Formats: sequence, structure tokens, C-alpha cells
Amino acid sequence: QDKCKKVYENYPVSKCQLANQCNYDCKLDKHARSGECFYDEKRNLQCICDYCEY
Repeated sequence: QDKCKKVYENYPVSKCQLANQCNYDCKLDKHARSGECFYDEKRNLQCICDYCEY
């Protein structure tokens, strides 16, 4: 019921067109629960690592 998402303060912005690369990554690269490549009304994706996942 609180903050559980955090951008991977280290990752090459690329390879990201399926809930896997960033996903599986966070799911292990940062002992996370799940992740994904989220944009930002600018056209730039980022490896967002979710630990709680709603």
C-alpha cells in the first residue's frame, strides 16, 4: 500500500519491447518482484523495478 517501484539507477536504455528484458531483469537483477520499460511523455523508456506490484 506504498511506494514499491524504483527506476534501475543503472541500465542501457534499449532492448525493450516485451515484458521480459526489463521485467525478468528486475525480477532478479534487483531481487524485485516484477518490472517493465515505462516511458515518460517524452519517448524514453526506463527499467522500472516493482517490488510490490499491484
